[PDB]
Amino acid sequence: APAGALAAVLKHSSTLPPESTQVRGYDFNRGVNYRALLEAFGTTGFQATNFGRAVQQVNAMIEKKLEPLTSCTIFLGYTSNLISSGIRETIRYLVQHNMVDVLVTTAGGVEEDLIKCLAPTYLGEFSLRGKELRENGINRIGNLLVPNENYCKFEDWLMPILDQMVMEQNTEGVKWTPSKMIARLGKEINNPESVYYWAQKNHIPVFSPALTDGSLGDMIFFHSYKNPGLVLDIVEDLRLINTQAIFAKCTGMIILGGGVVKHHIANANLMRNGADYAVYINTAQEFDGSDSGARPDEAVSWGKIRVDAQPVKVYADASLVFPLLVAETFAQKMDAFMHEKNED
Amino acid sequence: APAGALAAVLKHSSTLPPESTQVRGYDFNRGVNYRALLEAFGTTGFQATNFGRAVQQVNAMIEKKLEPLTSCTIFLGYTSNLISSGIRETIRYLVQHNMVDVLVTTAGGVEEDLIKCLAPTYLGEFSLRGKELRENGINRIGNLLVPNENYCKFEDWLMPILDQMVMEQNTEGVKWTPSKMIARLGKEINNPESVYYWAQKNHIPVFSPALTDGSLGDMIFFHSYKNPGLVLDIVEDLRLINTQAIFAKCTGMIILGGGVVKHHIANANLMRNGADYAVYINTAQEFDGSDSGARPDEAVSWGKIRVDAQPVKVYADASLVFPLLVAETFAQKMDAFMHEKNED
Amino acid sequence: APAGALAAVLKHSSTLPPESTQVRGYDFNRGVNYRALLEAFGTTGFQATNFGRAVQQVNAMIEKKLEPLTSCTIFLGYTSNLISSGIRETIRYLVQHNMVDVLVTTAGGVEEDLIKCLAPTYLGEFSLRGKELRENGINRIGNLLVPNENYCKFEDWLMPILDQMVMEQNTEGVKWTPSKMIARLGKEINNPESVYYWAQKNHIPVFSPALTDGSLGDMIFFHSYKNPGLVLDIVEDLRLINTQAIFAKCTGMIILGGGVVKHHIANANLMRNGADYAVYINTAQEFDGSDSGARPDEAVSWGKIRVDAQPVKVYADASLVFPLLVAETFAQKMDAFMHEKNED
Amino acid sequence: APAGALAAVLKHSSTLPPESTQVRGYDFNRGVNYRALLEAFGTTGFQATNFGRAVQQVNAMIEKKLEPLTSCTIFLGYTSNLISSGIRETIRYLVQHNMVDVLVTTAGGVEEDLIKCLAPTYLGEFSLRGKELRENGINRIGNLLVPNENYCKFEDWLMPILDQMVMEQNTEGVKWTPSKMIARLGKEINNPESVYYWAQKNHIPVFSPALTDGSLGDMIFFHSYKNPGLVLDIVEDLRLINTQAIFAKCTGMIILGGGVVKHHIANANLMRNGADYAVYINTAQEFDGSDSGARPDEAVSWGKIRVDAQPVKVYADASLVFPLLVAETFAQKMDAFMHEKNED
Ligand SMILES: NC(=O)c1ccc[n+]([C@@H]2O[C@H](COP(=O)([O-])OP(=O)(O)OC[C@H]3O[C@@H](n4cnc5c(N)ncnc54)[C@H](O)[C@@H]3O)[C@@H](O)[C@H]2O)c1
Ligand SMILES: NC(=O)c1ccc[n+]([C@@H]2O[C@H](COP(=O)([O-])OP(=O)(O)OC[C@H]3O[C@@H](n4cnc5c(N)ncnc54)[C@H](O)[C@@H]3O)[C@@H](O)[C@H]2O)c1
Ligand SMILES: NC(=O)c1ccc[n+]([C@@H]2O[C@H](COP(=O)([O-])OP(=O)(O)OC[C@H]3O[C@@H](n4cnc5c(N)ncnc54)[C@H](O)[C@@H]3O)[C@@H](O)[C@H]2O)c1
Ligand SMILES: NC(=O)c1ccc[n+]([C@@H]2O[C@H](COP(=O)([O-])OP(=O)(O)OC[C@H]3O[C@@H](n4cnc5c(N)ncnc54)[C@H](O)[C@@H]3O)[C@@H](O)[C@H]2O)c1
Repeated sequence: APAGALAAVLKHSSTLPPESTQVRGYDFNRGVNYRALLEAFGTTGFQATNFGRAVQQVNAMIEKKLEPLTSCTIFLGYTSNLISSGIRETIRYLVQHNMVDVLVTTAGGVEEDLIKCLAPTYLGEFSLRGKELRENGINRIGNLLVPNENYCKFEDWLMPILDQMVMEQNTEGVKWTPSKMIARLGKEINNPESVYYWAQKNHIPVFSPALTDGSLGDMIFFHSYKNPGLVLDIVEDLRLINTQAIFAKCTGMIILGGGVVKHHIANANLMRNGADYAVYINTAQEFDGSDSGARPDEAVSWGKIRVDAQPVKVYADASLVFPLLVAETFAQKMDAFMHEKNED
Repeated sequence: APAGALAAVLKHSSTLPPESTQVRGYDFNRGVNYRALLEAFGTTGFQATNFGRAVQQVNAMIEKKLEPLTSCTIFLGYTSNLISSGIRETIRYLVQHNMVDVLVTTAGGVEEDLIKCLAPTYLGEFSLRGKELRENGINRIGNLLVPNENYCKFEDWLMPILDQMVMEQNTEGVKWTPSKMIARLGKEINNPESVYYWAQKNHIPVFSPALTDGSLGDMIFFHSYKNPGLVLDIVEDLRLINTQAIFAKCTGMIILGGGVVKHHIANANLMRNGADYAVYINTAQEFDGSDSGARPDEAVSWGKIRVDAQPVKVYADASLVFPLLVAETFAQKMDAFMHEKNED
Repeated sequence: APAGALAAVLKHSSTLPPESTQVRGYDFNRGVNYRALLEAFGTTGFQATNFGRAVQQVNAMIEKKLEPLTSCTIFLGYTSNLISSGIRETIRYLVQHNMVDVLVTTAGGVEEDLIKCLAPTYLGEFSLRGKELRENGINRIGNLLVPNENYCKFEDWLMPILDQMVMEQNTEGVKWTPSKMIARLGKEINNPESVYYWAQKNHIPVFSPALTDGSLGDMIFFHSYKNPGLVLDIVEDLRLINTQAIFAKCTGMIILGGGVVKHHIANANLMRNGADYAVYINTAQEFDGSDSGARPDEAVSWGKIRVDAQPVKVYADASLVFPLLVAETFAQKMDAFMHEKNED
Repeated sequence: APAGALAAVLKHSSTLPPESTQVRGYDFNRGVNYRALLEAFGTTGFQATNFGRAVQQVNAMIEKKLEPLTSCTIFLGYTSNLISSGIRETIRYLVQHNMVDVLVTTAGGVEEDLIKCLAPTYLGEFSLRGKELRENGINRIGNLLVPNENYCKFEDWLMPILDQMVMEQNTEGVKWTPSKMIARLGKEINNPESVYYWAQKNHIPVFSPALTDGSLGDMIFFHSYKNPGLVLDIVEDLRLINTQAIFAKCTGMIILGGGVVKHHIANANLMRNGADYAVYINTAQEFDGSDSGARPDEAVSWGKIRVDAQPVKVYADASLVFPLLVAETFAQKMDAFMHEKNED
């Protein structure tokens, strides 16, 4: 056998350092111990390991937070479609129990939470044809379906509130911004199944710079014809979110998906020289030079994440991962949260 | 041989209809005929075919447009990172020659165009480490590098303009919105290498609902301390873009990337019951239920694209595809555009 | 407000049919009921729903199978890297308990199972640099590390077996094929942590057409110098796998990843006019025209999946999903499997 | 304005080194200079830059090669679907002009080249439904269509050759392997539109370890019933490809797609301690720990690519990129290749 070929393939190696963790997956011969099965992800490799790490990093934020400012200001960001999904329940739970501090989502993430209190979203298929669906008035979101009548009901619900908002603006001197509007819609919906009803109740601000990009915008638009004048200033909202990071004793970022939501939270944290913790769960890739697909390490170069931080990105659809992440972090600490509220 | 196995594999088929196009790639034995090579993409299959179709659909918008309203209002949308890239040149060219009608980009897409007139962006590597880059003040965007001193120069340039903007607001009664601001920055830069200098010159509105999500926002934020009061209303901008679609004789959508940009243009077109043409070039996928990754057919179900339209999505990085698309469409019709301006 | 704009956005819709399932996510207010949490995935949307469906379809195969042929011949296919990961444990479990009938993996999927009995694989990072790793003799697989000394130990272990294999070929008249070789390596390893030790014990054939593409191949190659003559015929293996599908009373396909593995199983099932069940968990996409990324519906057009079947593809990294899928299917039916073996 | 916020955002940076290349895209004001437009990709950023680099690295292999061994042994690997596409023409061109040295493709990549000489492949749509297509006997490959009658014609063509192959094996003592078989099919087809007709003519070996995974396999399978005995040994083929790398004065790897093809070529090059050049064009991603999606740097850690080499991966669909890459490399050097053949 050729010497050079042998030497290249049979290259010797020393042993790995003692601290080295072995790849080992869950052993079903033990039966189904879910907690152990979930912890086993950490040593399974690839994204499972990243999920194992995410759990560890979210638990660090929490522990830190449990040490009105708190010991750690957690920013929760999520894309609109995630509110279209069942993750709406997951998010509402965190908000309901005051487990997070700031929320940021896109227009869809706001409106669809309120509309779900008016009518449901249904399961459909990615393959459903647009033409046939349009002829029936059915809007498709992935493999989900939103009957257009939901938006017609949304209008009936929203319009009178918009009458009042423009009224307050012009007589009571109210300066509306996306966050202020969202807090108002949340109080109006007055439904415990709503994320914004709880955010409003627990004084958790919700930022959404492009609140006009969706149904709410459609309604504001049509309403402006009979009632012009409504102003939504995004500048004051910039101030609000930014000072939230600046005056934080410590920060953690939990971001599902990318886009404006991901960037907005990271930019707020740049104001304090970087977030202390960061866990992302998104499907975007770096190859196209996009922000959405950028690895956390890129954020480090900008100063958005502390150089000493240990950000974690799980490359996966958050509809499958977020509830598992919550099961092993926030849901395990319920009693701990209640404790700080003097309820346990 | 088993009868059932044979029947299943050797299933007979009739011939395909006459109109059937054969898969055939460019034959280099002809030498390098670029135009023929590019047209050959249409019969190459996969995304090449989609590129072939995109060329056909963009040429349809144009031809239609060449029949102040025009015969076809073209909406050009692109993500921020694409302005970070060399596609800035491509986009400026279209805008400079009044080849498109409405532009929509995110905060980064605005600011980075102006900053590139102050200092350049450099080539780097995706692999460059955040820590080391941060210690040197270098911001990483994909495999591109933006020295932080660019932003320090941006501040020096921008601040005095912001002084004037708040001044005009409070004495001249100016109501600022993202589009109005962008048009002003474009006039101020006063540089032919700028996309917004030309947009401003050719009266092409630029919408960006979340203009606060970036450096401009950073600057507005800091500036608000010495000079509070600046208001950026996104509502009037909703009206402007929406009526652009509503009063269009016909519309075409050319969108690079996804996010707010993609959704905002499609929602404006919903106002007229759908765009007549739509060509997208983005890397997003549908599996996660995201808007960005949604196939054009999903837009059809919403009414954003006409049922009779023939939208085309090229799954590719637009930095590699957009200049080819422009070479075969807009760039081939230069004389035709000049003609309508009475210059040829 | 413009009539046409209103009509387009406020389009009425009838209600969805009664059979319509509402999107609803798990409610953590119930505490952490893992089983309920996992079932809730079905109504969460996007890939979670696809996971919910996958569970249903894998449970259908099983139930059917529990009605030497069995009532349903299950083909389990997986890529090499999945054996590098902790999914090696998951796969061994299924094989150990005779829960599946045919296995198909690539060269890496075979060799790395045996080597893990000689030395472990470690956790590393995707970011680890090739140069530095090579200078230390460490091979990188994703965020996993395989010290090259593992392969040096592999050689010491394998060589004497190869001496015997060529010997048997030439004196005992043995006709070697990948499956026969794999069964032999499995008996030789004689370790209960091995997938192939169990496959061999439970008479579960393992197909791997390109068994030469890896370390085993490296070793066969070097060994052929001192001992030429070894022949690995892939034709007889084609016959074996094909008749497995042809003479099956019913078939189900569980495929993790794509490539040869995915195609080989689907082609075997074409021999019986299609698989009755098919569940895939892979990250590939259709846009590039690849087999790996092809949706199950494409397989239907070929006759690889029955038109009446209900294939399910979960777009996700199987290291995170496969153990959950096993927890809710095979692991829930342990007693049922033991029953058919007259052990419960 | 908060001092800490200012300092974090307005962090100063020194200038980048002189050797720093500025991001600048093609300027269409110059008109359409295709060559310049293509070179401009190098400074456009993201994958365009990677394409610019790919061109540079493929031109380096060539130049080196132009200095029966040659000064650089180029391995060309491509997935099956790429032969289904128009890239079949591109590949045949390189092979026809003896521009590459070794080819490696999967079963589909072999058979579909031959079948295209019997009947064409057509353009279809990714959206075409499997059921309806199956009822008509039409096989779908991405947005391409292969009427099943093509395979029925394939059988008529192939069978008599298989009769002869088994005959030669048993009387003439021929030891068949995938490469030997492919060379024979190539001579039999006797058509200049065929990749394998030319490979056979120019003595360019074609490796395909899993040649049984497709139609050829289907035919071998059925044929084995009337004529059993055919043996396809993959071991000798391992030797052939491996020594090709071992005895090369220098090597370059051009790989389209991933899977067995990509790994097989890289493993052959490990035998000489690594390839000197490597250019990949594939859509796979690293997150799932797959080989296909592994960055070239991972190959460096294994010793498959020389530490001093400069591998390049273009993240894109090769149907759109490969013809451009060929236009700027091989096609520009036609006269140079003819020269070494004493024809110019
Ligand atoms: N339901 C909807 O999708 C909906 C409804 C109304 C309006 N809109 C508008 O669309 C625009 C764009 O939407 P967006 O900014 O929320 O993001 P998006 O939906 O466009 O997604 C941005 C990125 O987030 C990631 N992502 C999405 N879903 C994910 C998931 N399930 N798991 C992991 N990663 C995921 C993807 O990588 C994607 O590239 C917004 O302005 C929004 O208001 C969307
Ligand atoms: N240069 C930057 O990336 C930059 C700079 C400053 C601020 N920001 C902010 O980041 C936020 C998100 O950025 P965004 O909304 O512009 O989008 P994004 O960069 O987050 O990308 C959204 C989607 O567009 C697609 N995409 C991106 N590049 C593409 C390309 N090269 N070719 C084809 N498809 C492509 C991807 O699929 C991605 O999922 C914005 O609010 C923005 O202002 C970004
Ligand atoms: N550990 C290794 O990666 C390894 C080791 C030795 C040899 N090899 C060789 O590499 C060649 C290619 O490997 P392969 O055919 O096994 O496939 P691959 O690893 O190249 O992957 C093929 C496709 O499977 C999918 N996939 C991979 N991991 C997945 C996961 N974690 N979850 C969901 N989907 C996933 C991806 O979509 C990918 O496009 C083979 O011939 C093999 O023997 C690989
Ligand atoms: N036409 C076909 O697809 C076809 C036909 C018959 C048999 N098969 C069989 O399918 C099995 C798998 O096919 P394969 O190994 O050739 O690979 P594949 O088609 O499964 O693809 C493997 C990886 O290559 C990449 N890839 C594919 N097309 C690409 C492109 N257009 N541009 C850039 N990257 C691309 C993808 O990332 C994919 O993950 C093989 O054994 C093969 O014989 C395929």
